[PDB]
Amino acid sequence: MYGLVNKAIQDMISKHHGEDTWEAIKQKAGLEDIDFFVGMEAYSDDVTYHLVGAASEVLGKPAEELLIAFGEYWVTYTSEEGYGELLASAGDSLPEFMENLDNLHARVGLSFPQLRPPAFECQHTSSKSMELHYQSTRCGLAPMVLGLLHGLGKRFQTKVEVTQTAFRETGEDHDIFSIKYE
Ligand code: HEM
Repeated sequence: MYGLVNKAIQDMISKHHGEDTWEAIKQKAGLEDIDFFVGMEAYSDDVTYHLVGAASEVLGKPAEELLIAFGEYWVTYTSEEGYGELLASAGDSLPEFMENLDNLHARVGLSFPQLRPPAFECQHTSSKSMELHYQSTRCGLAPMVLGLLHGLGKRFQTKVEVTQTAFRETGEDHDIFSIKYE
């Protein structure tokens, strides 16, 4: 994943737990070499998985819990770190934003050549609910999607309830979330 993702994880941890904790995580993750992350540079996906595993051990939180928190954080981090207009352009309500997500990542992918974005498809079931299909080249990031959706709820001052109804882990084709919103 691009350095931007790893910087945001670093930022989230460093802000909540301080630099010493960050340095321990960095060390345990096997990254003491890397002096800083470069936002627009591509890293091995392993860098991100190791950082998360190491943060889990050092902080004593399951990795999935940290992914949820990171998902929520990302919505705020991107708005403040160069992508606030891009976010605004993706809509002014939760359901519209989710319809625009693939288009938003298409736009991101202009600037980030090697992007491997997720694919999201919405099947609306009412004016207050939708099924969200999430497909990815990567494993284990469904909890991050959960936090993202909650971050977007906060963004749009909209109450949202998100329940995953299909899990790749149980052998399903892809993750599916049932979403209800104000
Ligand atoms: C303007 C705001 C955003 C920017 C700049 C951005 C950019 C990125 C970047 C660089 C990656 C890494 C992919 C790679 O390195 O190949 C990524 C991944 C991801 N993004 Fe976005 N993103 C934004 C908003 C969102 C939002 C709002 C969501 C909410 C659903 C989202 C969902 C995801 C997920 C689930 C991944 C994990 C990659 C995967 O599943 O394969 N992104 N995004």
